[PDB]
Amino acid sequence: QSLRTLQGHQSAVTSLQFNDNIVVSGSDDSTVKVWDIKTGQSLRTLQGHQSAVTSLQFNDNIVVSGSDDSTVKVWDIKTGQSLRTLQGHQSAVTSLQFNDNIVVSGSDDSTVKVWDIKTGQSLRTLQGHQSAVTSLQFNDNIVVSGSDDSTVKVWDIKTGQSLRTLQGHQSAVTSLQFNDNIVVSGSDDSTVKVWDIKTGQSLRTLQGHQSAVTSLQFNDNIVVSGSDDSTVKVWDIKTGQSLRTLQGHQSAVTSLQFNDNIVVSGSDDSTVKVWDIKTGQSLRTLQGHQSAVTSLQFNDNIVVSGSDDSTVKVWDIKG
Repeated sequence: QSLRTLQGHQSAVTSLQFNDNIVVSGSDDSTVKVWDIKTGQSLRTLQGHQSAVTSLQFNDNIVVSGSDDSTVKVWDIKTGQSLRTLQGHQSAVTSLQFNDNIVVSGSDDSTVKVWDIKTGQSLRTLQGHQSAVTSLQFNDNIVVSGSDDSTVKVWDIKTGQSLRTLQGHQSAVTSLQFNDNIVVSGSDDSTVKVWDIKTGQSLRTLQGHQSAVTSLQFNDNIVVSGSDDSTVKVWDIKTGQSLRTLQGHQSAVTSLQFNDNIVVSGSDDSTVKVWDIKTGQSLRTLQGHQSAVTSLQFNDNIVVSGSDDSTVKVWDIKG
């Protein structure tokens, strides 16, 4: 059942995150909105970007947002005030991640930038990709970036040096995750690849989707991938074998998340589906959005979805 509909953005929701009773959403209308999940009402609107918001992350103190206007902005989540604009990228910011030390952003300009979050200054520019950076993740030592140039690169965050270049996809990398010595990447070439970060070599290629891979998540046992072919697939990460194809969506799967009980997927067909991961069967379809679902997050018995219809919805996972 739909619990709340968060109305107020004037164009498509591109990105969202939620934590306890706060939802933060980014939109093509160039704003970020902060919402109270209890009453489904807007708390404040973060105004200042000059084009679409593509990406965001927030914590207890701040929101960090990336835009088509080529900036990253740091905001105070409680006052709504813009604190710092990180200027430097020459084209749209597509992805970002931050912690207490650094902001890391990827851009259509083919670079990844590392910014000192405390001083608000650029620390280094990671140069080497030949086309747009689409996706990134970092930890302690390492940034991992995926690109329209069909490669994944692994970088030394402290020196800016390229450590590994993961070559093998035949088209753009759309999505990636890494954990310990494993990178998993999804591509427009319709495959997922599993890579060894130690040697920068591919471990196996997960073949089976009939169109681009848009999204993935993995754990110790399995990879779950969503595709333009409208399916989600569950794979064994060690054998590379397809285990289950989740069929039901009527158009491209744009987003997904899973745990030990369920897979939750969002689609261009305007629905969110909840699947029993153990039985491989659909449990329910969340109907109500009037256009494509672009983004989702779930936590315990709550799903939050963003849509091209300009709303965010909050759903009861078990009903």
